[PDB]
Amino acid sequence: TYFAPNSTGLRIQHGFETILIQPFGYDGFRVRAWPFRPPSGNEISFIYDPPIEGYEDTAHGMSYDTATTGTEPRTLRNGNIILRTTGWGGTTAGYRLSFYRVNDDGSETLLTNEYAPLKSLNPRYYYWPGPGAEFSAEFSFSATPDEQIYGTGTQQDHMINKKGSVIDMVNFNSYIPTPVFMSNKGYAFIWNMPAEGRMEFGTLRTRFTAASTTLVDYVIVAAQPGDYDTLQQRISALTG
Amino acid sequence: TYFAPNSTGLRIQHGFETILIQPFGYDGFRVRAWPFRPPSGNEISFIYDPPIEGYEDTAHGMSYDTATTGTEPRTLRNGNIILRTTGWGGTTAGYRLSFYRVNDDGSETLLTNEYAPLKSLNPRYYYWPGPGAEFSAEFSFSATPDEQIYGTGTQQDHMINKKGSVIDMVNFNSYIPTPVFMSNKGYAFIWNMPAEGRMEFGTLRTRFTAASTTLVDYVIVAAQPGDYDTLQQRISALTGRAPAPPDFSLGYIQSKLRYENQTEVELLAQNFHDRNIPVSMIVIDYQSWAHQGDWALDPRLWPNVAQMSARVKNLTGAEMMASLWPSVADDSVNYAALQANGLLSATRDGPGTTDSWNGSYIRNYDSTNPSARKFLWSMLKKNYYDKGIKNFWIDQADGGALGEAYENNGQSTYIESIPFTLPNVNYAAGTQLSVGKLYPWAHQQAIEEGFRNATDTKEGSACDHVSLSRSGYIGSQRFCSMIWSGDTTSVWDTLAVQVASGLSAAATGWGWWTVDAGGFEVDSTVWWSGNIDTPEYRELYVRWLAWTTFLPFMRTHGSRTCYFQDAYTCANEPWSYGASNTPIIVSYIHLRYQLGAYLKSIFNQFHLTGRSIMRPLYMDFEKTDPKISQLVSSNSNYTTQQYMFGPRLLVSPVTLPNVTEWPVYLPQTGQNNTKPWTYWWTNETYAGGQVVKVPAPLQHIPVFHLGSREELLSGNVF
Ligand SMILES: *[C@@H]1O[C@H](CO)[C@@H](O[C@@H]2O[C@H](CO)[C@@H](O[C@@H]3O[C@H](CO[C@H]4O[C@H](CO[C@H]5O[C@H](CO)[C@@H](O)[C@H](O)[C@@H]5O[C@H]5O[C@H](CO)[C@@H](O)[C@H](O)[C@@H]5O)[C@@H](O)[C@H](O[C@H]5O[C@H](CO)[C@@H](O)[C@H](O)[C@@H]5O)[C@@H]4O)[C@@H](O)[C@H](O[C@H]4O[C@H](CO)[C@@H](O)[C@H](O)[C@@H]4O[C@H]4O[C@H](CO)[C@@H](O)[C@H](O)[C@@H]4O[C@H]4O[C@H](CO)[C@@H](O)[C@H](O)[C@@H]4O)[C@@H]3O)[C@H](O)[C@H]2NC(C)=O)[C@H](O)[C@H]1NC(C)=O
Ligand SMILES: *[C@@H]1O[C@H](CO)[C@@H](O[C@@H]2O[C@H](CO)[C@@H](O[C@@H]3O[C@H](CO[C@H]4O[C@H](CO[C@H]5O[C@H](CO)[C@@H](O)[C@H](O)[C@@H]5O[C@H]5O[C@H](CO)[C@@H](O)[C@H](O)[C@@H]5O)[C@@H](O)[C@H](O[C@H]5O[C@H](CO)[C@@H](O)[C@H](O)[C@@H]5O)[C@@H]4O)[C@@H](O)[C@H](O[C@H]4O[C@H](CO)[C@@H](O)[C@H](O)[C@@H]4O[C@H]4O[C@H](CO)[C@@H](O)[C@H](O)[C@@H]4O[C@H]4O[C@H](CO)[C@@H](O)[C@H](O)[C@@H]4O)[C@@H]3O)[C@H](O)[C@H]2NC(C)=O)[C@H](O)[C@H]1NC(C)=O
Ligand SMILES: *[C@@H]1O[C@H](CO)[C@@H](O[C@@H]2O[C@H](CO)[C@@H](O[C@@H]3O[C@H](CO[C@H]4O[C@H](CO[C@H]5O[C@H](CO)[C@@H](O)[C@H](O)[C@@H]5O)[C@@H](O)[C@H](O[C@H]5O[C@H](CO)[C@@H](O)[C@H](O)[C@@H]5O)[C@@H]4O)[C@@H](O)[C@H](O[C@H]4O[C@H](CO)[C@@H](O)[C@H](O)[C@@H]4O[C@H]4O[C@H](CO)[C@@H](O)[C@H](O)[C@@H]4O[C@H]4O[C@H](CO)[C@@H](O)[C@H](O)[C@@H]4O)[C@@H]3O)[C@H](O)[C@H]2NC(C)=O)[C@H](O)[C@H]1NC(C)=O
Ligand SMILES: *[C@@H]1O[C@H](CO)[C@@H](O[C@@H]2O[C@H](CO)[C@@H](O[C@@H]3O[C@H](CO[C@H]4O[C@H](CO)[C@@H](O)[C@H](O)[C@@H]4O)[C@@H](O)[C@H](O[C@H]4O[C@H](CO)[C@@H](O)[C@H](O)[C@@H]4O[C@H]4O[C@H](CO)[C@@H](O)[C@H](O)[C@@H]4O)[C@@H]3O)[C@H](O)[C@H]2NC(C)=O)[C@H](O)[C@H]1NC(C)=O
Ligand SMILES: OC[C@H]1O[C@@H](O[C@H]2[C@@H](OC[C@H]3O[C@@H](O[C@H]4[C@H](O)[C@@H](O)[C@H](O)O[C@@H]4CO)[C@H](O)[C@@H](O)[C@@H]3O[C@@H]3O[C@H](CO)[C@@H](O)[C@H](O)[C@H]3O)OC[C@@H](O)[C@@H]2O)[C@H](O)[C@@H](O)[C@H]1O
Ligand SMILES: OC[C@H]1O[C@@H](O[C@H]2[C@H](O)[C@@H](O)[C@H](O[C@H]3[C@H](O)[C@@H](O)[C@H](O)O[C@@H]3CO)O[C@@H]2CO[C@H]2OC[C@@H](O)[C@H](O)[C@H]2O)[C@H](O)[C@@H](O)[C@@H]1O
Ligand SMILES: *[C@@H]1O[C@H](CO)[C@@H](O)[C@H](O)[C@H]1NC(C)=O
Ligand SMILES: *[C@@H]1O[C@H](CO)[C@@H](O)[C@H](O)[C@H]1NC(C)=O
Ligand SMILES: *[C@@H]1O[C@H](CO)[C@@H](O)[C@H](O)[C@H]1NC(C)=O
Ligand SMILES: *[C@@H]1O[C@H](CO)[C@@H](O)[C@H](O)[C@H]1NC(C)=O
Ligand SMILES: *[C@@H]1O[C@H](CO)[C@@H](O)[C@H](O)[C@H]1NC(C)=O
Ligand SMILES: O[C@@H]1[C@@H](O)[C@@H](O)OC[C@H]1O
Repeated sequence: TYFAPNSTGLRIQHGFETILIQPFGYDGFRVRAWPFRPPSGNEISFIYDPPIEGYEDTAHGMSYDTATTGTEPRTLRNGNIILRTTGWGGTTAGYRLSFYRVNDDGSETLLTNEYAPLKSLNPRYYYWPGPGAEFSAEFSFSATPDEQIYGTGTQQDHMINKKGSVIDMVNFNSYIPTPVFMSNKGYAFIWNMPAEGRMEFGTLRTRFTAASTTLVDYVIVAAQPGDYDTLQQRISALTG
Repeated sequence: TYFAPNSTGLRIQHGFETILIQPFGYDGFRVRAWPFRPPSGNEISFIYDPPIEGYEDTAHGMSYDTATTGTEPRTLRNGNIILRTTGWGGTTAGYRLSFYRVNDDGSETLLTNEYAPLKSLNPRYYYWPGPGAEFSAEFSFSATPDEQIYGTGTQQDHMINKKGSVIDMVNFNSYIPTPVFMSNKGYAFIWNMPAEGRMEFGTLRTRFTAASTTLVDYVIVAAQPGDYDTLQQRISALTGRAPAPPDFSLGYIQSKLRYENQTEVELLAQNFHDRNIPVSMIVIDYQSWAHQGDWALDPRLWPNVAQMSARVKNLTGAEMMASLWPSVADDSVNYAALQANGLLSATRDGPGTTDSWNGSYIRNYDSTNPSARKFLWSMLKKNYYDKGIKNFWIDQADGGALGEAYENNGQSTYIESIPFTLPNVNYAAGTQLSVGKLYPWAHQQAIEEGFRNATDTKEGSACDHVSLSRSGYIGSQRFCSMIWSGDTTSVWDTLAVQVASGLSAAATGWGWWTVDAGGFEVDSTVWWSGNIDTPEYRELYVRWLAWTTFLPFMRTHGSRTCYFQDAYTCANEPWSYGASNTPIIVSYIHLRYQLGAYLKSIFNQFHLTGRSIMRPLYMDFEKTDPKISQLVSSNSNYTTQQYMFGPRLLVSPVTLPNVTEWPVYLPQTGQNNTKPWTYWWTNETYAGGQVVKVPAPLQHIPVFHLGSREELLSGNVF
């Protein structure tokens, strides 16, 4: 009785950047974005395709069902997670991402969306520091002051709630920063990137950065609140 | 009886860098090298695998037979070229490359090796400027002081020997640097790289650089000395064999800046018809659109273009050509769609504008984006091809900026002279520094794909239509596309320098080359420059127009000035240069059509073997005439301003005013007991190996011919 998806993925052409959102595993979406040049195909990934456990029969790859330029809003549902493409500001469009969970009582809860209030930097920011095509990436997502962040690897901070902390993604003795975290809102998030960077768990914005990359890749999975054993069931099905 | 190779390739592991050397085509080796990270496989290559013609049955790919760390020397032979891996200094190893040719007499000759004397930088130098893995590359090869370099693309330098010159690989108006050259030592070299960089043809070292890349790739091919026709046969087999041109394109091409509305074009065809003067193609220049990026004629001045093209073909039978620029402005009807679908290049920060023109800042469309190439053809086929204009003038597509070596085009010369840095823009295939040299090549490809799609024809087969391009790159000869020398000044010195540019293009592999008859721009320091009403420029134009008769394509064009005007711009028609000059101009138009069999025959041999159409003197008389070797090294006027147009004609334009005698050097052919050179206008025969002063009135261009005239007019010359 699983709410299987009706689309293999959505590919948005937003100017020079392409965003490929695909249903991935149970109650999960996989988002990939790149400016100008398509993925080489030799990028390093830490997630399984298809997931170790999920609704799928075969791997997704780059497959998608619908292509748009993001002029109009769209909606895609997989399991209990729903994606809603929207505009920025008062506009009605479909180049901004937002993720909801369908609760047991029929209502919906906003897990997170791309941090794009009226006056703010682009939630998918690209910057070219070198003469080549490799770029640095800064992706921003909304957050609430009451949110709680669990995981993010190991660190001697004497805290299990990582909210309000910045975690640099550079390894050294006793410090293994890993961008895999659970939120008490009922969702988990995987920044599937091997590049060094930064984890910002701010009061109103969650931001991940990549020092140098050719492709941004993350996965978001939803679960009913308080049910952390399912979140870990989904994370392990994605990463091992 | 070809000396086939015994190994599919050698892969050397020299520290963190991998070098893959493979036999490639006849008498050729292909070398690829990369540090740390293996090739993505999506690098841009301009050579064919397998070569169009060679010993191979299938493509090589990354295949190799032997793997080593280069501790010991090895040897590999393919055809008459031999590779010998050696050490550096007195060491005995196998991580340095050296290339020899096996001569006919059994001996060997060193073509070149990696420049690695005892004290020197690494001949394969890598440098990482950014935080990522992309690197800059500097590859150095040995050279001798006596060496001669031919090719390297086009440039207004008045030289065919490029030795001692540095050639920057950045495109702008009249400057198409292309790293394909022949050496008089008997070898050719292709730097198969789309990145911007540098060509150093120094006294003792040849060096190529790449600003940003993930893989170095070059090909070296050997040939017996003096045998340049084989070198061009190998280069064309590696980078492309030209198609056969449509017969109409070999005629008289009328153009100017500019025919402004439809009725002016229709009266032009009426004039050719009423005067019974033949014309094969009528060209419409730029600024004929409503907005930059509309890619359609402005209906306010071209109301019914299907009727215009049909009327032109009804009066003269001529085809039509229209101009398009790669720039897109915000006022364009296509601007929103081009922006939304990511079909525009952009500077990597700021608004994204790449240059300016027509009082607006613009963005160039992305010719490297396949979707953008389709978008642009959908416009050209809708508004031109399906309306009788089936030939296209792809102007100002050098890449990066809008066709010039300065930014802020169209503005004051003071502002243009301010050293604003040329833009390292974002493309779909890379950046300007990493893949920029691809832009004009992919722009030609956009129309080639459209031409071949409409006619259901394969690339390389006979062309139905052509395109006129001002830039290109390695293997551009594979397209139904002709290159012209760009914006030149209408003075005497310019006419002399254009010859050497076309001869350098021939050594690069480009046969479809031409100029603007009479120059393009007015020289402000020469009062009569470009004035069709002054006798001074009338003399220059008739000399220039006569030369275009003996070029791969005869086309007149320019931005003239005048004392009397009856149109949007000053005229450039065969009857616009004085009553006394009209019969002179029309005679060369008729002579051009009389040479049709000769033209179609020599264009066919260029299609089969890469047989150069306009030929520098070293290709036919280096084996014979001993004095030609030095006349090329010194860049004498006898070799930079004379050439063989086909196998039988020897042409030498008059590049000075007020001249009735012209000194032409007739090369030696190998038979001292004969007089093989026949002057065209007097039918007098001369012996080879001397300079002769022939009668050169204003109506006669100095031209000699081998064999009988009636045979060369028949076409049976091969
Ligand atoms: C004391 O201090 C306190 C702070 O410490 C302070 O609290 C702050 O108060 C303000 C106002 O009270 C709060 O601001 C609001 O925040 C809301 C939540 O925002 C987030 O989530 C939404 C998505 O929300 C949808 O789904 C959830 C869950 O399912 C629902 O609960 C929601 O109702 C909503 O549902 C709709 O849309 C869904 C999807 O389409 C549908 O499924 C569903 O059916 C509903 O139609 C995100 O969009 C937000 O993202 C935005 O901001 C983030 C981060 O900044 C950006 O990253 C992102 O890009 C976006 O910009 C966000 O994540 C907002 O929903 C709420 O928005 C309303 O008002 C603002 C003006 O302030 C409007 O601009 C906005 O359009 C919203 O207006 C509509 O609804 C209002 C009333 O509800 C109507 O009056 C109005 O007409 C309009 O109607 C629209 O929808 C109607 C629904 O039917 C429809 O009828 C109409 O026709 C029309 O379309 C607002 O921003 C803020 O969060 C508090 N902060 C904190 C920390 O608590 C407090 O006020 C102080 N007290 C005092 C006395 O001073
Ligand atoms: C006036 O001013 C003039 C300048 O304006 C000035 O002229 C300069 O003079 C000097 C000396 O006269 C010249 O220097 C020489 O250059 C030679 C050519 O160098 C290039 O090519 C070689 C490869 O050459 C091979 O193949 C060709 C063609 O097939 C043959 O002709 C060669 O003989 C040679 O063949 C051998 O090896 C082949 C492959 O294995 C075999 O197939 C073949 O059978 C042969 O065995 C390249 O290697 C060179 O590359 C090097 O330098 C470049 C550029 O700098 C680097 O990029 C690269 O990394 C290399 O470092 C180069 O491209 C050289 O061959 C010659 O070398 C000899 O002497 C030097 C010392 O100076 C030794 O270090 C070197 O090892 C050589 O020595 C051997 O041979 C000599 C005599 O021939 C012996 O005495 C010695 O024992 C040694 O013997 C070796 O081989 C013997 C062969 O049998 C063997 O018997 C022995 O057992 C032993 O193994 C030298 O460098 C220079 O070019 C002139 N410059 C100009 C512009 O002309 C002039 O002198 C001035 N006059 C006066 C009076 O002052
Ligand atoms: C950036 O680039 C853009 C383009 O890429 C640049 O834009 C262009 O600039 C060029 C010139 O710089 C312009 O050419 C001029 O265009 C005008 C306008 O022509 C049009 O509009 C006319 C009238 O329109 C009005 O009425 C109509 C009624 O329907 C109405 O709809 C409309 O709303 C408006 O109210 C039309 O009549 C005219 O159409 C006619 O001709 C067409 C041609 O074949 C034909 O199709 C039509 O059937 C119709 O017959 C057209 O749509 C032209 O007027 C102008 O031409 C004059 O000047 C040029 C020299 O520039 C000259 O060669 C011409 O002969 C002509 O000259 C007459 O008037 C002169 C007075 O100025 C006079 O001196 C001349 O003698 C001549 O007049 C008289 O005598 C002669 C002979 O004795 C006789 O032939 C005449 O009939 C007359 O009796 C140019 O073509 C482009 O239009 C313009 N393009 C765009 C899109 O804007 C831009 O400048 C650049 N910007 C920057 C910053 O660099
Ligand atoms: C679409 O395209 C067509 C074709 O180009 C175009 O038609 C033509 O426009 C041009 C330019 O506007 C016209 O040329 C002008 O005609 C006028 C008047 O010509 C008449 O009278 C003469 C007398 O002999 C007849 O021969 C002729 O047939 C006409 O009936 C001329 O006055 C114009 O010339 C002058 O100015 C020029 C500079 O712009 C000077 O170089 C030239 O010397 C002329 O100037 C001086 O002349 C006199 C000196 O003695 C004196 O009057 C002044 O000092 C003056 O400065 C020019 O020749 C041409 O006739 C049009 N042709 C046709 C068939 O109509 C359309 O207009 C165009 N449509 C568009 C753009 O919408
Ligand atoms: O560049 C804008 C700037 O031009 C100033 O002109 C200077 C410039 O001329 C180049 C220009 O010549 C046109 O022909 C002119 C000729 O220059 C004049 O001498 C003559 O009297 O008139 C003719 C035609 O009216 C050509 O038609 C133009 O193509 C050429 O311009 C170049 O245009 C190409 C594209 O077509 C573009 O890519 C180049 O960037 C551009 O330079 O240079 C020579 C100087 O002597 C001139 O002064 C002008 O004064 C100024 O107002 C401004 O318009
Ligand atoms: O020769 C050296 C000197 O030449 C100057 O040019 C002269 C020409 O020598 C002369 O042929 C020319 O003749 C024009 C005549 O002006 C015109 O009325 C007629 O219709 O056409 C004739 C041939 O085309 O005059 C020019 C002068 O040109 C201009 O600049 C000077 C100014 O005084 C005049 O009014 C202008 O026309 C060169 O100018 C000068 O640089 C040379 O050193
Ligand atoms: C799939 O379902 C979504 C609702 O979540 C709907 O918006 C979309 O149109 C549907 N697509 C198809 C092909 O049924
Ligand atoms: C191939 O021939 C070369 C000589 O050029 C020799 O060095 C090599 O050992 C040969 N390899 C094989 C497999 O015969
Ligand atoms: C072209 O059509 C015209 C009628 O407009 C006719 O008089 C003429 O004979 C035709 N010529 C050709 C070559 O078809
Ligand atoms: C050429 O491309 C068109 C689409 O633009 C396609 O329909 C057609 O099959 C292709 N081939 C030919 C011969 O038209
Ligand atoms: C030269 O010979 C050709 C024929 O080959 C002839 O047409 C021409 O008139 C001759 N020129 C003379 C006699 O000056
Ligand atoms: O041929 C010219 C071209 O080189 C450029 O200047 O655009 C205008 C054309 O007339």
